[PDB]
Amino acid sequence: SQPVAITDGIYWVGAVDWNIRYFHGPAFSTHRGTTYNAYLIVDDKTALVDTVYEPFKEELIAKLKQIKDPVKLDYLVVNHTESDHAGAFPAIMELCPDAHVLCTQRAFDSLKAHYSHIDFNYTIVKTGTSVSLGKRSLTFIEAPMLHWPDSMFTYVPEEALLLPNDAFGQHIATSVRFDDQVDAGLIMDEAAKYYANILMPFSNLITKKLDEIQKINLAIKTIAPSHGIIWRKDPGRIIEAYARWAEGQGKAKAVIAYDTMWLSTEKMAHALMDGLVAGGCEVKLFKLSVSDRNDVIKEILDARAVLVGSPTINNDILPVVSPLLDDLVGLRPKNKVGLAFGAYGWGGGAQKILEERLKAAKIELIAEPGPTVQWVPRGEDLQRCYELGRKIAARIAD
Amino acid sequence: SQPVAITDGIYWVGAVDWNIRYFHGPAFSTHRGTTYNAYLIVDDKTALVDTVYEPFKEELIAKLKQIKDPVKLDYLVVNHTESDHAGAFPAIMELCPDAHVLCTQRAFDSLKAHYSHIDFNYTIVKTGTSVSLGKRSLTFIEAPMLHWPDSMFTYVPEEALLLPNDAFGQHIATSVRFDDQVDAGLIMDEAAKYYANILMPFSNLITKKLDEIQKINLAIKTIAPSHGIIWRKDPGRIIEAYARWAEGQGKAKAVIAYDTMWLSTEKMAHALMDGLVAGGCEVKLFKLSVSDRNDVIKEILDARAVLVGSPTINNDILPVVSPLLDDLVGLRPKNKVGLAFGAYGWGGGAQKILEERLKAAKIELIAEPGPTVQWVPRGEDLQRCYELGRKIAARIAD
Ligand SMILES: Cc1cc2nc3c(=O)[nH]c(=O)nc-3n(C[C@H](O)[C@H](O)[C@H](O)COP(=O)(O)O)c2cc1C
Ligand SMILES: Cc1cc2nc3c(=O)[nH]c(=O)nc-3n(C[C@H](O)[C@H](O)[C@H](O)COP(=O)(O)O)c2cc1C
Ligand SMILES: [Zn+2]
Ligand SMILES: [Zn+2]
Ligand SMILES: [Zn+2]
Ligand SMILES: [Zn+2]
Ligand SMILES: [Zn+2]
Ligand SMILES: [Zn+2]
Ligand SMILES: [Zn+2]
Ligand SMILES: [Zn+2]
Repeated sequence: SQPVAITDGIYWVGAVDWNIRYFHGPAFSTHRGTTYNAYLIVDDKTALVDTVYEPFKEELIAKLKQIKDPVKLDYLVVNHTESDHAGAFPAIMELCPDAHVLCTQRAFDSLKAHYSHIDFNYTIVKTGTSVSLGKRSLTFIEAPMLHWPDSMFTYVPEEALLLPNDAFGQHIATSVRFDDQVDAGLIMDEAAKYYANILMPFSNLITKKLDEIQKINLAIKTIAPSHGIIWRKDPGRIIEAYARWAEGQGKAKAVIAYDTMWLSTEKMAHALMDGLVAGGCEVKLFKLSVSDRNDVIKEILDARAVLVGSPTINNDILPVVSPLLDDLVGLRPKNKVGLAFGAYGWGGGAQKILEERLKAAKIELIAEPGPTVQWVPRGEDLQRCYELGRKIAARIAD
Repeated sequence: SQPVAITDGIYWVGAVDWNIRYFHGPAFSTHRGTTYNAYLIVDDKTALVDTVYEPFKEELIAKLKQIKDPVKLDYLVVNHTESDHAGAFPAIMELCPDAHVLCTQRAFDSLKAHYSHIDFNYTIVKTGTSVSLGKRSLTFIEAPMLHWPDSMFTYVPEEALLLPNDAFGQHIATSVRFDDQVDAGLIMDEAAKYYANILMPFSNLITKKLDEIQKINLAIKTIAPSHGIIWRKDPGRIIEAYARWAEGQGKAKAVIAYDTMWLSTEKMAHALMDGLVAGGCEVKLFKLSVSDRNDVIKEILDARAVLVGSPTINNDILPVVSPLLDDLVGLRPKNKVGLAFGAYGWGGGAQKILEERLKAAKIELIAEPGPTVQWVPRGEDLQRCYELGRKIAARIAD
């Protein structure tokens, strides 16, 4: 209910969404909810950075009024037009029709598309343009595809405060607002789940953007994302983390995702695992119909190997395995080795689909025609799987 | 615990599985459990038709012993070798090593593969062969791919009793054993869910098999499947039902499955529905992340149209939609008209994948380049969808 000061004149005025469990419709699971962060910069001219998910507009406005009641608002920065950030746009614009919109070109187009019965003063911004608010100013950095075509970061030079919007965020609901009030390991784990399921496809753009910011030699003292905790005590950790994850070097770890109807594919999954562990590799084993797809993807971010298994039903793969595959193809895991495996009763069929989808995900198969068994595995079948796991381990080496 | 008499000398000695909720691993959902039916025919020579899911072997044996204890068993018929029917094979074989196995060739192969440290006296049966037990006898009917390559039905002429194994079964747990002790509508609905998720791919084989049984002019007074209730009062209903379902004529019904992240694809789904209802069609609308895939498939059995929608995320379809698509490709719905639809933000990508998978399922698209919208639908976009639903309705005619 109460706004939170990041520093004098700069306040957090977002909303905490405790009960949300799924974001992007079904796409992302938020075991602990999330927050919609919006920032108010007070000065000779006051600016509001981003808004809030429509169902929480009241909270935004209520918090704005607690800072100054007849909400002033000279500028309204729109870093991103998804809906969790621009949903309260109409309400804000209705509250301050004179507010001046600062956004990218693609942003402006999206804004007219999603709302379009709303007129407003504006100025298309580009990397480098800067508006003054008086004592402080806000300069912009375009971030195309750093999630969306309209993405962009807002920087406040006078404070060395970066407002990346989605980048560097984590989906987690807390009544506490800063990284120094939360467990280091838990918040970094949420940050990894976030990156892995949303930013993985743009890892190359992440490094480029990190370098650009590196060259310009931007002084970042605090990072305030649009979701989750604000990195005020140690922005370096999250920046180094993004660099490591975007580089994609990985860790001597392997993730095995699979499912079975009668356990054969499972026994193969187990043999593969034993080989991988014997080869000195950490293994995470996921039976898909009982695991969370987003938690599996999070593990794959650091993995150097991805093994996916499934029996064949009606000449196709088991439907529970489909989500993970179509999700990998779209997420485009970087620098990963893989293997497909599974049982069958007569003609087979799942192995081709598995390898097809794994290659479409640009995952290099450690073996054309991966392990396959008819009905049940026998001693040598499991031995071969064990050797294969040992082979993958040798390659993931480290 | 107690065996149940179907008629003197013929007993049900299966097991009821009340707490099972997922069969075939993740594949089939059993909201109300299931049963594993096994039958004991007592005569000069006693025969046991099928066994039970391994975890319930003790129930089988306990029931056998209540009929006659030293378990006699001269013949052991194995109509099907999946594990829910042949899992207690070892235990039975160890209880009566002299038991004579009567099965198909493919069955025999499967049996040696799944067990193979178990020897037994046997005789490969073919359609028409018949063994005598004394007063009664059992004749066999091969039923390749009527689920499995090894499938076959067992017929007892003296009683006009058919023991189809999986065919005509329903996954439902009850303490009551016969169709006349259960609600006609509820049991027929379970039977439909069963057929749609398992037998749909073999509808052509179903009618051929039904005709062969028709020509031979077999007298069927009772049908005892390997799962669910025994059709003792009205086998005709279930046989007529299978005929109608296998035919695939359908009903003037349309099923719309989809999901969204921000509601645009949903608004399209709605428009399409209004057109279909206006055109005099019954509609079932399923938001996939909140519906049971097996229940959706069940509705498609009767439907003449299948509309699938999805936005595009990372140039791909939404992962929750993948299961239904890979499941339709394998199930091969017969004589269905379809359409793919969905929103997108810039490049799109889901529409291609949807149409590709829909065609792979041999579902005739009522429009290559199905309804697609960028960002949000506008008045004419919804009008167009409405017209399309109107068009499909016209074709689904009736
Ligand atoms: C409903 C059902 C459908 C099946 N369809 C096929 C099929 O089209 N092709 C095949 O080669 N095997 C098929 N099978 C056999 C399985 O692939 C085989 O039993 C395998 O051993 C099971 O693997 P799992 O123990 O890892 O679950 C099918 C089995 C079931 C129960
Ligand atoms: C994480 C995320 C990833 C996206 N990826 C793409 C993409 O690759 N291509 C595209 O054309 N649109 C993409 N979009 C935009 C959606 O397809 C678009 O917003 C659509 O309107 C959402 O449909 P809906 O309202 O039915 O959920 C993406 C949106 C989100 C939130
Ligand atoms: Zn409050
Ligand atoms: Zn509201
Ligand atoms: Zn106007
Ligand atoms: Zn082990
Ligand atoms: Zn009992
Ligand atoms: Zn047991
Ligand atoms: Zn042995
Ligand atoms: Zn309506």
